[PDB]
Amino acid sequence: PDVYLLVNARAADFEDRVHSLAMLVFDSNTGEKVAEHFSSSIGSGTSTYVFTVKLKPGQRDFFFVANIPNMQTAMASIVNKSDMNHFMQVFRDLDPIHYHNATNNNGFPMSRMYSNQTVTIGGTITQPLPFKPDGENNVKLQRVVAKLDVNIVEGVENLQKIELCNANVHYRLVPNQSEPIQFYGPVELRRVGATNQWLGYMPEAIVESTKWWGNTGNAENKPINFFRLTTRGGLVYDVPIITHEGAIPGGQYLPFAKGLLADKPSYTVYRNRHYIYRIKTLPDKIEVKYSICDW
Repeated sequence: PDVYLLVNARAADFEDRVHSLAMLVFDSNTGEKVAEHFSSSIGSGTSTYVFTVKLKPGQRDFFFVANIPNMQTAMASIVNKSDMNHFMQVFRDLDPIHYHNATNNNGFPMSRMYSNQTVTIGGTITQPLPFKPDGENNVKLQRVVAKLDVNIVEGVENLQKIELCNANVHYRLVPNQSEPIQFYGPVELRRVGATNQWLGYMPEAIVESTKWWGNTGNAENKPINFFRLTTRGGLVYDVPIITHEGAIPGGQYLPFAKGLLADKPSYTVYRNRHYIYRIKTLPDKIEVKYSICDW
């Protein structure tokens, strides 16, 4: 007795485009592949896919992978759930252009997985049952990168350039449990037109919480991500990137971020989060305000 499922998927506008989407479904217990589907947009670029799939009922693990080169071919070498999990765990080198931007034809890798979903009997090919992953209405894809958003609220006349340093070389389609093994060279951020906003992107990067700025065991402070501001005077400022919700201990971002206080930050950069800096460039110093939010 079958199930017809209506799958609605979307990213959680080059940053939002989903050019291809693979769905692979496995029996949660046996690991058998029980359904798969591939979608692509000839163009110009959609952010959502809606489609119907037929499968047998039971307990199912759903895997969604977007914007992976030749994912359709890859699906044939994913025979069972064990293969599928290995595939999700691969360290993949981020396309060089993606530290700067997604493009019209090359979107950010995205994924999502939902385990042990109860798929019940029913639906028809014309009237399918809506797929409700973990009770939600939509499949919500997570980008594998974070967005770095640097805004010069004052003193942009003094700015020569901004670079993202120690970015992870690799992304992973499921969250990282270990620090990066390899690091990308410096990325000069891209100015949004003639505004005072600079952008870049980088893969998720785990940093052990036993480390802090100036105490990583590494002269370059790897694996801590930071951005470097260079002024026309040739002054340089390094701003470590952290993940911190709520009020900053001591009220000043830089001393906290630089590991100068008893409380140390988390330096992990998480996928699909938005790191926003508001910077004032004064003659002899900078001031930095910070927030982290969803993308």
